[PDB]
Amino acid sequence: VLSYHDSIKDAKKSVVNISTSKTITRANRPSPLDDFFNDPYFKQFFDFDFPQRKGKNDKEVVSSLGSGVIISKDGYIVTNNHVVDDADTITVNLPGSDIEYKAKLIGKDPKTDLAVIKIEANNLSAITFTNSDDLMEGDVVFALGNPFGVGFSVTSGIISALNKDNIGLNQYENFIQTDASINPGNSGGALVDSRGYLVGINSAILSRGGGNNGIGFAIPSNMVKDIAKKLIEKGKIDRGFLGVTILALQGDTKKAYKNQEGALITDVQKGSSADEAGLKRGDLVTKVNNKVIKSPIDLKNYIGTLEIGQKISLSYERDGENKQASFILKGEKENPKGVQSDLIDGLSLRNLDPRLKDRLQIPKDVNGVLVDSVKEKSKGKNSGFQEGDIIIGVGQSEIKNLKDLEQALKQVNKKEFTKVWVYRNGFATLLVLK
Amino acid sequence: VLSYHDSIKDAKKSVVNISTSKTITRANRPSPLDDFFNDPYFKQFFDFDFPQRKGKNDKEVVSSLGSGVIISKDGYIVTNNHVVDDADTITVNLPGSDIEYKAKLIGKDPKTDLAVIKIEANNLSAITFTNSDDLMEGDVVFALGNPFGVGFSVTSGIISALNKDNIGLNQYENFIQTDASINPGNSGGALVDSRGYLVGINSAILSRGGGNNGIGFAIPSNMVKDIAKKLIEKGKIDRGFLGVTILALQGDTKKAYKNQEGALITDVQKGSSADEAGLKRGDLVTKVNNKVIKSPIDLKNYIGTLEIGQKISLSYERDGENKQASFILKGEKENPKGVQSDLIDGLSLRNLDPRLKDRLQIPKDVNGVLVDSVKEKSKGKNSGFQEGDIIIGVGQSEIKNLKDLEQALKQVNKKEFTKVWVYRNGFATLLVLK
Amino acid sequence: VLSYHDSIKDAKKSVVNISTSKTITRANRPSPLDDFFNDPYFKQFFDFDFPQRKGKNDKEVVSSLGSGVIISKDGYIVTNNHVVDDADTITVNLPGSDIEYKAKLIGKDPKTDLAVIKIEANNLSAITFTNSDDLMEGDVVFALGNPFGVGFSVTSGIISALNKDNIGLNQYENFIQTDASINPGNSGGALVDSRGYLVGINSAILSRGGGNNGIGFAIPSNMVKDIAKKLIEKGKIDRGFLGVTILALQGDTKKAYKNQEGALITDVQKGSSADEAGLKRGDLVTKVNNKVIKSPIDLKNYIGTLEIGQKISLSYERDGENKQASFILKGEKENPKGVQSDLIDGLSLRNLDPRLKDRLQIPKDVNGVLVDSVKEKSKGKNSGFQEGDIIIGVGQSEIKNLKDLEQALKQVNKKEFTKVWVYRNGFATLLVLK
Repeated sequence: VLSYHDSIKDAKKSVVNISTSKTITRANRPSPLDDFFNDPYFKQFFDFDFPQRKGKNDKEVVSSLGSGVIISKDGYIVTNNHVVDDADTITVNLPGSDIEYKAKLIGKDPKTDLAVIKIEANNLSAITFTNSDDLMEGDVVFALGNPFGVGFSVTSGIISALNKDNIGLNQYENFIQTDASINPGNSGGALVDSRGYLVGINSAILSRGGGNNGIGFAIPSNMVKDIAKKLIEKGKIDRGFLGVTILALQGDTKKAYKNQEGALITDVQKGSSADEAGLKRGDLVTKVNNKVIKSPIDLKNYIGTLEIGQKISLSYERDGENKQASFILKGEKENPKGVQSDLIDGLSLRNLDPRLKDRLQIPKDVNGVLVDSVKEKSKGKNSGFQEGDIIIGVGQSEIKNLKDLEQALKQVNKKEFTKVWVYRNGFATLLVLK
Repeated sequence: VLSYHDSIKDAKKSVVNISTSKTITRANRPSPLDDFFNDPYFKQFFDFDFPQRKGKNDKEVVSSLGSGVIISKDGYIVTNNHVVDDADTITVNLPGSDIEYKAKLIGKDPKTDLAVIKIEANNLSAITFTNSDDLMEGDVVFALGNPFGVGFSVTSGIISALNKDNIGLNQYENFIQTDASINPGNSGGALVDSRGYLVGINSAILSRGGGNNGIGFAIPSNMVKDIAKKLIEKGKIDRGFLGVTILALQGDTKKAYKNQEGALITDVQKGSSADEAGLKRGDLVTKVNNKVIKSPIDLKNYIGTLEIGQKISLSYERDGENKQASFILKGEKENPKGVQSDLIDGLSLRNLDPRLKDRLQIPKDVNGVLVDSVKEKSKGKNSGFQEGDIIIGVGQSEIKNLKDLEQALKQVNKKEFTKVWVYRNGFATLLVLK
Repeated sequence: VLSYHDSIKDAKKSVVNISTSKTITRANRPSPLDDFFNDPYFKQFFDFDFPQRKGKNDKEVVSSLGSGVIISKDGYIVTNNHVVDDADTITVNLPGSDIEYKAKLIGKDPKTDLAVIKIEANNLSAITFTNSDDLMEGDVVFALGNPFGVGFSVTSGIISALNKDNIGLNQYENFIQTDASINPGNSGGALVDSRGYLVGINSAILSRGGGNNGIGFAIPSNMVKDIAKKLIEKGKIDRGFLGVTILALQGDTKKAYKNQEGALITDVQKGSSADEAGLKRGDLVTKVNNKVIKSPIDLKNYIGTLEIGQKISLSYERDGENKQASFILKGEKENPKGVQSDLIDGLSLRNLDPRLKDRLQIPKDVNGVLVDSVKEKSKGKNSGFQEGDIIIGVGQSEIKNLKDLEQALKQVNKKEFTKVWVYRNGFATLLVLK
């Protein structure tokens, strides 16, 4: 007979079930979903009244169930922090040895949502940690933990997606997808490859009944490697940022922003390291000295893997022109004021109640800002806006003064183009600014 | 590592994702269901507030999200018709080249629910369009497209049921069925064999919330291959009929109707191409010039795949002889009228309120139709019916006259046997009319 | 092509579909859930309005729908009891033969919820009954029958859990699990190995949507093998017991109760075949002559595969010493009463309201039981309990007299340690009795 138990024999020696007595399970508390209340038996079941009364799965209310992986022979375990929030007596149960000591939280971060914990025994297994990004889609894998109280279990699968954020279960995310039947209680148990080496970790699943419908998510194993090291070596993680807001370059933005390529600065968050290194609006982020940028979630989760105060000679372009300049890693809590202008670009413009005829007898249609002149480079002249125009609406939405221009012009480096409405000598026309 | 990415590889460049901008998304409007309503975040998620705001999945109410297949190098895409119903500005994402043109809707048919659509670029992919019906159950397949908007993501699995109607997603059906995980947004997307060739087109799934639960359905490629052609040729498909209600031959119906075999005409829609070809009731449809019949979904779907005014020399049998005249392909809209028979054949029956003693003083029990003669070949004569009985009942249901008699004696060829109740020279028997 | 249709050929030849017609479907009536209602179509769909009307799958209100297996060439089929509860006119549709007879129920046992039924024809197949316990996690299998009324469909998978109770669908349980997708109506249908031999029988599935979401459940084929012989033999099965209460030995029980290894008797159910074989409380059950015990679910389900009145020369131990004596298979309804001592072991206690100064005026903290002596072996003197104490409560719970004392000192053999509350000359201590 062919079986792939052969992974399953050793994989349990690393992948723990977790017993988790906590006086406060208030982070891993269910939200007001209309679930199997009114006849709640053993947790995460569905069946009717059956003879085995309470005791088997109950403690999840003033304790928690979960899974973890012992990363090193030092007996340091990893699991998801929602599983280990309020870490009093985080008892474990290792399938393949049945041992039941308290574990000692060494350190956590709720942003990456991850923890490292010393279990107090010796001759504890490590895990062959390998790289989550040698993967292709279609690669075979085994995903592991204790699903919904059955005991320790493993489901055979393939990858069906790579390196996915837009998920934000907490704050920093790069998930990889398998089709494998996995549940909560596999919360912190592993995803290994077909050779039984560590490639990601389970936490959560897109599905309708909490148990799998095709769409299991693992964290990267490379992510947890450096995350665990930072949670060991100071007992937490400490990020800054480049003090920024960011998007990806979109296809129509690209030609409109003169066919440079990288992540779109939306707004540089003033006087942070971005600004001081001379990054601006209409610029694009291209590369960290270790890591390549195209998207907003690239810088976010790369900085979810960098620490305080080190300088970074980051590469960036504007228009057609690259610089590499020197930026301190400066967070949201780290920013001291700065400049940007790129559809207010030599716009000499000012407030009105103008001194000419004739339109009508209401300020509604004539407060805004009047154009003194328009720089040749400004996307306005690309697009047919001229000196002696009057701006009344900016992205269809209307304005009364310079403040409410400069507020909508601070949202333009978030628009491929702008639907301005510009009154002239007599009529208001519609333009398409890029 | 063994990975069947190799299919995945070229199937993205044929199996499209759809930026289906249309202003009336109201033919695929969500049914009034208790889903994740009042607080739905991104469409087709389950989740509580995560850091990423709106801007990734929301457009599906003034657009749609889907998948399709470029069949020939013309760039003739096919997808579901319901994805493109009201087809205004249907623009594309071709996974792996990102080409955001609109496509011309060349034509759509809402009975099969499929449409042919020219994408206005070049070097656009064929697909290797093999037979769905050379498939057996257990054969290995991949399942393709974009599930719930996660982007282009594939699965692989096996066939667990074949060549099926009784699903009624539209008006013409013959789906084949896999375990592999597929959701909404794979709507119109491919099912390819282990070798990478098109054996079917995914349109729906038997699940409990739209994430796959082992039961996904793809239209056979061989039906889409003649659908797409009739829609390339004139922008629509025109289907006929034989003018004939139809069923499968049930098991006692074989032995009652003397051991013929074929699809059971339940009642002829009168004087049609069936009737003028000799097809009556008590008759069984066996074969179209090209296609073999035992059930009514055979004749239905074979007519689905044929167009008007041609003469089909179809074969049928009655009692114990098989005949071969010729039928026009004549619609429900097309049918002159007709002759019927069965359990009234050469019977002589007329109305009553009788002139003999005795019974009772209420008409409920004695109105009906009386029996002058019963033909010897007739089913009544198989089954305990006599001359000088009075029919009161025609299958546990009662009659006041010839009309409600001859109406149930139209429904007797929807029966294996009939429970007539028949008042005799003094008492009401009950009988078994094979 | 590689496909495992090879087993799917001869499996259908024994794995029946059933059209279980009876007037009383009132055991397999739906329970009040928010499953689909007010809008039903065909049973176990989810789908909106389809052009295939009532007639396909209504009947399971006034019939059952299920699966089974023809065991032997004698025509003897095996299925759930709940499928044939009130076996009126149990009609069959064996796939690939269609022989629409009634079957004759030979016998049933609701306890295992298993049947044996004769189908009344000739040349009927068998099934290759192999061992369910030469088995392992991860071996390849197939799961079979009628998944929601479709015909004969088969899925394929790997074993994900072994020999289990705590599922409780009836009264006796030793199920095995695989991921492979099975629905009610596979009720009574099979699980066969990768060579086509019978290893398991699916009854139900711990799903979220009633169709399989990952967690099917097969009673072992070596359990239904002898069950079937006891059902052929006489139409029913006869279960005794050994007239007892049992649990598995907990780890700190192990160490307190002197490091013996078996199933923990919790309370001997008094003058059974246990007590009159010398078996006591705090004695561990090690081996039945044919079946080795470590848990209660052992002895339960071994009784679940054993008949009346035979004498069973069973192994038990006390503290460090093994005995083997003989035990009749005596029911819950078969036991003359009784011998009982454990943390009352030499405890010479009596009722009080006691004649010394001073404490308080309310009886609430001084009614209880006074301790005249404590024998040296008592887990009391292992743990701090002395003579002249006063027991006021036994594991937090307060006692008023000898009767309430002894109710709780009967349940201590359901504990590893007890937190007795014992008043002394002036104060009350809490203790930890092992």
